[PDB]
Amino acid sequence: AASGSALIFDEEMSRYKLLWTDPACEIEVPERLTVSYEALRTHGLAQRCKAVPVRQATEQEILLAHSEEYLEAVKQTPGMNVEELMAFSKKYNDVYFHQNIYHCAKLAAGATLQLVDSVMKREVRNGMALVRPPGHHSQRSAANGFCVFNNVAFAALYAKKNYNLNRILIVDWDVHHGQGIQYCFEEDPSVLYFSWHRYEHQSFWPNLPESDYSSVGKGKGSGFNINLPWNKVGMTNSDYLAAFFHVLLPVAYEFDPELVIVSAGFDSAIGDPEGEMCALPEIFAHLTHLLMPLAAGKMCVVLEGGYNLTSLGQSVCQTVHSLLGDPTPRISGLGTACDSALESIQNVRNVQSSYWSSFKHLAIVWPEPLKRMPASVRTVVVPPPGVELTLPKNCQHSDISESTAKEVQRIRDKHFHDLTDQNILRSLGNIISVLDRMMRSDEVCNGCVVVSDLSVSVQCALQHALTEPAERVLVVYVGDGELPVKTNDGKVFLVQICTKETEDKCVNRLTLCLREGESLTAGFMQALLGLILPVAYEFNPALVLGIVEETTRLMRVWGHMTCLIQGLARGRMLTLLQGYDKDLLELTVSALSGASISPLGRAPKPEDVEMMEKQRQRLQERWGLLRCTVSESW
Ligand SMILES: [N][C][C][C][N][C][C][C][C][C][B+]([O])([O])[O]
Ligand SMILES: [K+]
Ligand SMILES: [K+]
Ligand SMILES: [Zn+2]
Repeated sequence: AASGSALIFDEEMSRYKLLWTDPACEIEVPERLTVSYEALRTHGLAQRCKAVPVRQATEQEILLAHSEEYLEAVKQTPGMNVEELMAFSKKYNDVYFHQNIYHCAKLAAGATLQLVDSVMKREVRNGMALVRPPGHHSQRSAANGFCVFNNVAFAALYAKKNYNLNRILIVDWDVHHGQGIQYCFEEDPSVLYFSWHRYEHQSFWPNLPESDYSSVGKGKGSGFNINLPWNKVGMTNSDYLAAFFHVLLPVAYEFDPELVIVSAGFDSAIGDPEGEMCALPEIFAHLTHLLMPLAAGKMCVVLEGGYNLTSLGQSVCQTVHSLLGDPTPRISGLGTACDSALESIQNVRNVQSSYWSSFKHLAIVWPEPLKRMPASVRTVVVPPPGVELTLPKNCQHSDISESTAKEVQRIRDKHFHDLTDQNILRSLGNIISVLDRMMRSDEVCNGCVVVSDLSVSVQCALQHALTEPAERVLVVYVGDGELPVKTNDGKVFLVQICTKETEDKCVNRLTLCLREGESLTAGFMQALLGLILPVAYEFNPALVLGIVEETTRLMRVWGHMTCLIQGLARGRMLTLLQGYDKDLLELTVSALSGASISPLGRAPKPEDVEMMEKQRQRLQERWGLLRCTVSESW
């Protein structure tokens, strides 16, 4: 029922700045705020987001994560001259104070709480706050690393108290370690904290042993703190997505959070002087997109770092774009993570194996991003004739025109001479016309068509896709038969989920024979996050073809599959379901349209996880993004 996204911002938070020479804080400028908000307005994104006003965080809220002694000291900074602010700032590590910074710090915190209440009251689906100062270095009795009050720490504690939540996920993709957040929830198993960060074997600020992968949390909350230390600069999109597919997402989906909060620092993006990483601004479109199936989309993005003003504006727009549900950009050039990334991926999964099921079995210029825009109508639905269905506001039906109708006639005489059934012939007329509207017309994004004959339906859908043209087509098929899909020219990759064990010799095919049982859904999510998504992302298809046979435990997982796989091919996925299932049809259309996805809530069987790692053994040499260990030098 929730809909819309909140952009919380105020130009007042850009009215404090550094007043003395200090190279350790020159980069933290108020223009960070003004540049990103105007980039949002230039690209029409701010106008599409509900503008919730900012608040001052009350004293009682500040005390949720900070001591009275520290709050009292900061409260005295508006009365200091610059000499007294200099002396106050040198008592902390890499942070300056301003006559207005206490004022803005309360606003940055209140803005985060305004976002939390807007999302938890269902007044919006999600949102982002553009705050300054940052927060994730702030500690209970200390300002640290440009941070005065831990904004993200407030949101989790605030959401814990006023909405009695049991599970909150904090994802810190800033290039720095959010040690303030880790310290505050170290023993809290209700707030699962994840942060990747430039570590460089503890030689990069803040130079803490606790920033390493060793720190899994303390006491009752052990295994609820996950650090992924980057030990080399120049991390790429492949490293960031390997981090998601093989660490964060497996843990995040077993945790099943009731709310997601993102410490969104964009100093991890290309060209940032502080992070010195190499991920493109488009990567945050996918980091955002891959998280939105969690907690029914309840996601609050809070700004932290990001200092290259061009790199910063581009990354902000890519995040709000995916927040609004716009199609994701195709990511080209994906491959294996570097050896150093694979080394830290390896170590985190090993130490976390005591706590998380998906691991237990182990025991400077760049191009400007292409324009992103929602389709005129996102999803087109073709139910059987005479079946009227209630459809969301961005979903239509079908009206085959003369030229499309002649194409099915040409196809019939060539490959289907005996095909006389006029019901199949209408399905092929729709398949072509919606594919025509998805690929070339750009007015439609995706679509879903109910079919009668599976064999004929797949050929026309796939063959008409390749000549339109579609450089690559990923085919995801839930069924047991064989399909008219040739997988040798490197143009097609086939994912098959079946009930019969089968051997695969082609390295462009991935068959998963998952054991039938209660285990089915937990094992499917592991193969989705750890095998299907990494391969599909490296493949970079131009189109996704979903096929479901009539012979039903797909209901639980098919929604997240449809939502997550829409990160590929700019979200242009056409689904063919054999036979009419009102619930199944309404589920895919709901997921294809960009609606909220209902959550899941065990652990899989070793018979299945072994089948999956053998698939990984068989394919990771070709598809390096599958790798979760360092390759062995011969
Ligand atoms: N170029 C010199 C900066 C060095 N001082 C530490 C940076 C703290 C980072 C804060 B944040 O990016 O997490 O917001
Ligand atoms: K981080
Ligand atoms: K924790
Ligand atoms: Zn940072």
